[PDB]
Amino acid sequence: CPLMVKVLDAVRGSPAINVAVHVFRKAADDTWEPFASGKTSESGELHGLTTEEEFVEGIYKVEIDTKSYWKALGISPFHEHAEVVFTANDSGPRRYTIAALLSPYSYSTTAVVTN
Amino acid sequence: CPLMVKVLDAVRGSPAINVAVHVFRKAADDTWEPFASGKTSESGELHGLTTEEEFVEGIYKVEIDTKSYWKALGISPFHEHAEVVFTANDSGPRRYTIAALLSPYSYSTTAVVTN
Amino acid sequence: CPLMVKVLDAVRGSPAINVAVHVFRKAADDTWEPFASGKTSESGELHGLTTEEEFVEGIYKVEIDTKSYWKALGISPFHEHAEVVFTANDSGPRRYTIAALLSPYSYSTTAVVTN
Amino acid sequence: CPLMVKVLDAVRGSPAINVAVHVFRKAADDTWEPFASGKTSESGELHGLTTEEEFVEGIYKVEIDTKSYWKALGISPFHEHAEVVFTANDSGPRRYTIAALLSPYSYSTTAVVTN
Ligand SMILES: O=c1cc(-c2ccc(O)cc2)oc2cc(O)cc(O)c12
Ligand SMILES: O=c1cc(-c2ccc(O)cc2)oc2cc(O)cc(O)c12
Repeated sequence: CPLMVKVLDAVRGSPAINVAVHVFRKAADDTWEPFASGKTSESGELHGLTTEEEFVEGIYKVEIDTKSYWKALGISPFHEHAEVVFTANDSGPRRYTIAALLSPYSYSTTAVVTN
Repeated sequence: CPLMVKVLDAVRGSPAINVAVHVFRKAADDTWEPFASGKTSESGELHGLTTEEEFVEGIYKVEIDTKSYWKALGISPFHEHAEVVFTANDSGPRRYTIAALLSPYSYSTTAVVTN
Repeated sequence: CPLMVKVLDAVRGSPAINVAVHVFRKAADDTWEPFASGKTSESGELHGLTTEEEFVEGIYKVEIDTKSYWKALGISPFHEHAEVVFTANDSGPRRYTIAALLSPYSYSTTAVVTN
Repeated sequence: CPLMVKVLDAVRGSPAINVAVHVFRKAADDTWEPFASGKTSESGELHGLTTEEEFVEGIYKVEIDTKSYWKALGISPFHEHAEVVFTANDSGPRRYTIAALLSPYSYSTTAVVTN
C-alpha cells in the first residue's frame, strides 16, 4: 500500500485508537470524491487504504475525525476535524505516510515519503 | 477583530509574510461559502478579516495557502494548503487567533480562544 | 528586549500563564551559568529577561518549566521541562523570540529571529 | 528494549538518517551520566539503546544532535541540539518511544508510551 495514516495523542502520550479517517480524491469538477476510509488500529495506524493501481496522481484529502475522538475521551475539542490535502506525484518516492499529532486545540501533521 | 491569523516559517525562523488566507463559512445548504480573505503582513499576521457583527455562529474553514507561499519562494512543498475547520461562537462571541507554523513537508496549527 | 519567551497551552487553547523560565549561558569552563529567569504573564509572554548590553555572544539554554506548569494545574505530565539551546549573536545582535506550544506528553518550540 | 528514538525531517519529508543520539541518566549529584547512544537508521529509528534490566526509574535526557544533521544537508540551523528530559516511571506503560520532528528553526517532540 502506497498510503498509510498514523495518528498520535499528545495528551495521553499514546497512539490515537479507533479514529475515523476518510480519504477523498479531487474530481475534474473540483468536488471531493470518496476514495477510501477506515479506523486507526490499536497502534494508531491505518493500513491497506488503497493499492498502487488505484492510487494515481492527483489531489487527495485525508480527513481525520478528531472531534469524535476527543469527545469519546470526555474532552472538549476545538476543530471539527483535521484535514491534510496534498498532490500525489509519481516523480517522488512511492510510499506516503501521513502522520498527525493531536491536541484538543492544536494538531501537527507531516508527510514521510519513502521508497 | 474577532478573527486573526498568524503564520510562522520554521525554515527561516521568521514570520511567514504574504501568505494568502481564505475563510469560508458553511451555508444552510452545506456548501462552503466564501466569507473573507486576506494576506499576512510583514509581521506574519492577518488582521481585519471580519467584524463582530458579521462573524456570527457557524462552522468556519480557514484555508492557509501554504503551497502558493512556498512556491513563491522557489520551493516545491508537500501540502496544497492548511485547512483549519471549527465551530465558532457557540457559547457567545469569542476572539480567535489561528496560528500556523510552516515547513515544506509539515505544518502545525493551534487556536488561541479568548473572552 | 533582545530575548522574549512566549508559551501557549494546546489543551486549553490559551496562553500558558505563570510558566517559570530559567535562562543559562555556557561559561568559559563549559558549565551552565544562571543568566536570567522569570515567569510568563497573563498573555503567556515573558519580557524583560535581559538587556542588549548583557546579552552578549554565547550558547544559551532556555529552560521552560513545563512539569511545574502542568502539576500546578493538577496534571501529571511526561517531560521535566523543555530545553531550548542555541548560539546567540554570532553575526551581531539579534532579537530572539522563543515560542513553545505545550501538551502533557508533547511540546513544540520555534525561534523567531529578527534584525 | 524499553526505549526507542524516532526522528523525522519536516523539510524533506523523510526519516532523519544518521542522526547522533545520546542518552544520559541523572546521577545523585545532579550530573548527567552517559547511559547509551547511537545513530538513527535509514528509517530514522534508533533501537536497542538499553534493556529492561538497565532502564531503572529515574530522570533521563535524550540529546539529539540536530545541528550536525542540518549542516550535513547544507542547511543553517538554529539549535545546538534537541533535548528531551523525562522521568521513567514503572507505574506507567513499559515502552517509551521518544519521537522528534525537525525543522531548521523548530522542533516538536512527543512521547508514545505503550505496553
Ligand atoms: O502553532 C504554533 C503557534 C505558535 C505561535 C507563536 C507565536 C505567536 O505569537 C503565536 C503562535 O508557535 C508555535 C510553535 C511551535 O513550535 C509549534 C506551533 O504549532 C506553534
Ligand atoms: O506528525 C508526527 C508524526 C510522528 C510520527 C511518529 C512515529 C511514526 O512512526 C511516524 C510519525 O511523530 C511526530 C512527533 C511530533 O513531535 C510531532 C509530529 O507532528 C509528529
